[PDB]
Amino acid sequence: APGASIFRCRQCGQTISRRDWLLPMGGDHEHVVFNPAGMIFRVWCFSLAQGLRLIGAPSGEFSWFKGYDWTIALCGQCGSHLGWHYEGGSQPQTFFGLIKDRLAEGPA
Ligand SMILES: O=C1CC[C@H](N2C(=O)c3ccccc3C2=O)C(=O)N1
Ligand SMILES: [Zn+2]
Repeated sequence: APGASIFRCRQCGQTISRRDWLLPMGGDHEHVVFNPAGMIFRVWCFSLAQGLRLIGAPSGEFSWFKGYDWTIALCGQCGSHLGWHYEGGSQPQTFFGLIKDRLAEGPA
């Protein structure tokens, strides 16, 4: 009965990811970043996620992760901005960067 195994959308409960899918990009699954508007995000990298809607076409503008282009990732149920999908890079080609405090962790 593990209580710390799946991540859901904090706003609505949509299933998003799993602790097992955390990905240590450059040696750490956690990355702290800012956007051009100065908003700070504590980003958890995941190899895999579900339940999202990836919006529009990829962009390399202001990418936090060298060699990757991003798309906004919304909660596919409620529209909450949960993070970004990264693509176009190498080892891995793709991953998800999700905002830790916009997820809730709990049992499967
Ligand atoms: O890797 C990324 C993901 C997108 C992120 N980003 C934002 O969070 C944002 C908000 C408003 C205008 C432009 C941006 C932007 O590039 C950013 O700064 N880097
Ligand atoms: Zn949601």
